[PDB]
Amino acid sequence: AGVGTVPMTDYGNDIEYYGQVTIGTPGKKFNLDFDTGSSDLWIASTLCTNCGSRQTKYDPNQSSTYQADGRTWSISYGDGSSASGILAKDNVNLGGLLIKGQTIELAKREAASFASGPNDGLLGLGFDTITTVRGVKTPMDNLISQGLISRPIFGVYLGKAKNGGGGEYIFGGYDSTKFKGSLTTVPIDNSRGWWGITVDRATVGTSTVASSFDGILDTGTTLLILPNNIAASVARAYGASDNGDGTYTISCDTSRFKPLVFSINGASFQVSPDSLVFEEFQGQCIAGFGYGNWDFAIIGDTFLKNNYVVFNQGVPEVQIAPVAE
Repeated sequence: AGVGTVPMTDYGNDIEYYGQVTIGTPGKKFNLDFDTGSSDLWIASTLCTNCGSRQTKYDPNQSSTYQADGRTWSISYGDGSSASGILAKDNVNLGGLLIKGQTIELAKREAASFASGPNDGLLGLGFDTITTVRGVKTPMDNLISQGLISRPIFGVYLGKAKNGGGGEYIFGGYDSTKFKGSLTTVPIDNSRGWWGITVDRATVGTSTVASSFDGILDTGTTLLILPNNIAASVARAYGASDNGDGTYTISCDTSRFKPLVFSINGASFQVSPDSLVFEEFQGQCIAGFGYGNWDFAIIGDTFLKNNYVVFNQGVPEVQIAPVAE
């Protein structure tokens, strides 16, 4: 693979994708979740007392470049999952790019959801303003300052499970074989530490199910989470019923459904009919969209697996285009 290219592995039904990263000297390989919704880099360590037995754990004793740090960390995510531990410093190899002296966060405790998960930790790709510890430079920050990438960008391709899954992140560049047509530039609002964009409107067929609303591009989230009114308006278009827990039950037969189209900065981007179904359990299908108590939308995987995105932390901005297939 090229310099800065990190092949991804699709877990389950497009639930989440993870890439391998090498940490320490000589170093171990860890499967990390690439999350644009957060900005901390944490991993399971041999100091953890409730971590999954299947997770690969970082061992300070086995790295000659390990450097102790007297600070502790604690993080709580939206989905209720959590973890805490101590800070440390060591080298991180990202797709051949060797970040020296990256601040890493070793877990001493983690929620059961992580212990049972397929990954060994998270690689946060959000902005520096939301790192849990003040003064910590994110991996992207260091790739830039150490001259490991000439442009402050990363191209993201998330494959659909029905197409062999897969995925690919490219730091410092992007891959045009993954998308069709021209890229559309969309300004980013990073005031809250996330990759926030404005969606002009959403339509299903000839019906405008939503006018302009704000959202954030979150690879760390599976579903397309919309504000209450917007979700209800969308659900009515597909005749889906509210499950009461923030999800919808939708017909498993999407052959008759029309795509959910997002108008962003003048161009059209969609969530194909097949992406409208997230999971099928015993003949029952859960919709690819849900709802929460937020004034903004959380644009997760469902959308990203349909559109290639080039994240530019420098401007900041993003470039989007329909995936090729």
